[PDB]
Amino acid sequence: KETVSSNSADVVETETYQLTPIDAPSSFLSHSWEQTCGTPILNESDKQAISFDFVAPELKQDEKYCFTFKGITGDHRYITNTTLTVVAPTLEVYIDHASLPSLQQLIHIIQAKDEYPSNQRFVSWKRVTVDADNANKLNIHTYPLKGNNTSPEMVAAIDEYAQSKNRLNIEFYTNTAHVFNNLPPIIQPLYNNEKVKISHISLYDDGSSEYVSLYQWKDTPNKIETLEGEVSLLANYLAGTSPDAPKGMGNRYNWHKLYDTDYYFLREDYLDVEANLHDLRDYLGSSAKQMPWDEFAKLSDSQQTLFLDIVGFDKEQLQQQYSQSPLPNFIFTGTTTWAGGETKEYYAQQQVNVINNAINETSPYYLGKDYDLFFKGHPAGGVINDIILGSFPDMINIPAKISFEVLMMTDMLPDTVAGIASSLYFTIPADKVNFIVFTSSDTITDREEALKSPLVQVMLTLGIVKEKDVLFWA
Ligand SMILES: [Ca+2]
Repeated sequence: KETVSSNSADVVETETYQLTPIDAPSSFLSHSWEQTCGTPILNESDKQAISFDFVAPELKQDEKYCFTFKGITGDHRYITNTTLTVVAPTLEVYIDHASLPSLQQLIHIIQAKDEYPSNQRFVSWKRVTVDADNANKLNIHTYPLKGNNTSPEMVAAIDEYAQSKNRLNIEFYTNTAHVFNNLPPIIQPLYNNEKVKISHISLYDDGSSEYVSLYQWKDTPNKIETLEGEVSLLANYLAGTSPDAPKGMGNRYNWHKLYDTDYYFLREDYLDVEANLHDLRDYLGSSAKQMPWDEFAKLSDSQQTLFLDIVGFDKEQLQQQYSQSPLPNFIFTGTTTWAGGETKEYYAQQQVNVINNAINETSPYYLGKDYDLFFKGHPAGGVINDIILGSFPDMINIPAKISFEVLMMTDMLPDTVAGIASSLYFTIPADKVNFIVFTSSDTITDREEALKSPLVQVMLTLGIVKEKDVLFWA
């Protein structure tokens, strides 16, 4: 009667792995450990041990070590084959000032803590706060940003961490639009150090901003040729052999030419539907990826609870509120103020008028059916929020501290969304966008100027809205 068990594991340099039989009895007529590959490391005494410690050495490169345990009872032979790979430590570095990249990164961290329990994480987020308990649960050390970008504090901490290791891999996670502001200050002083490798870069769209920039860039003559030409410009800048850096797209969409890089697109299909971006689609190739929305649902219940706790979203309360009335649910997107020099009771009153129109059956912009009212005012809306809320007794408030990206990622979008237009709509599925309202600004003074604005043009191309869905409110 024969049993063979096999397994494999990565062991970080200087850490310990206990070699042991897999699912075997605790005693044997005879037994032995053998090493079958890798630099000899097995102690003589351990050959007759049942379990013993493998302490990963510090090496010039990764190396696998194979061990076989053979154990014999009177009716059964047990074999365990364990292959251990000694690997460099990995430092994960997270830098973001916006919401969506930080939220995506947080999900990744929750996953990676379980899959890679030895990895240290350095985190600089502006809009996501991790308290001490959660930071320790996730092996996070937090560092401030300098304004919106990488701080000297973080640069120094990374330098010190690297100096402390025999070898090191660094993974970067940051936002696409400002990757050039965030990563070179870390890469440059490390560049000359052969023991430090940038093993991966994950870039995440912040929101509509990357799409406005692509829209404004798509008709640039010779744009891919210029992009190609600036690879060396980026490279020499990182290498410290030139003080000159690429400007524009060349410092954003060339990273995959130099490092293993993923670009997570909020709307990757923009690269398909906009014909003048087919050349960028081709240039990015497999490095362009679709940002996922369902990873939260694939987390465990406790992992989900941790996420929700960190972002401060009482999901169950909102689900209860959605279910209070059996009517489908409508979220009105509120704003603070706009142009006109107006009083605050006007900006609130105008928003009240929009909502009134939405729920008025005789209005041409009627939502279409009876909905329960919900309100998401601007995080700094203040008494405007209070005035608007007080005008609709049954309307349920959704705390402004709770970003719209959180709703989408936790599958908590309502049945329909409408109100004052902003970048949040870029994030919502088309069948859930009822209408968006533009107000007077420095650049928008009537409906026609709203429709021609870059943001709307991209949303029209992506089919998020149709022109009829775009309204103007002086
Ligand atoms: Ca309801």
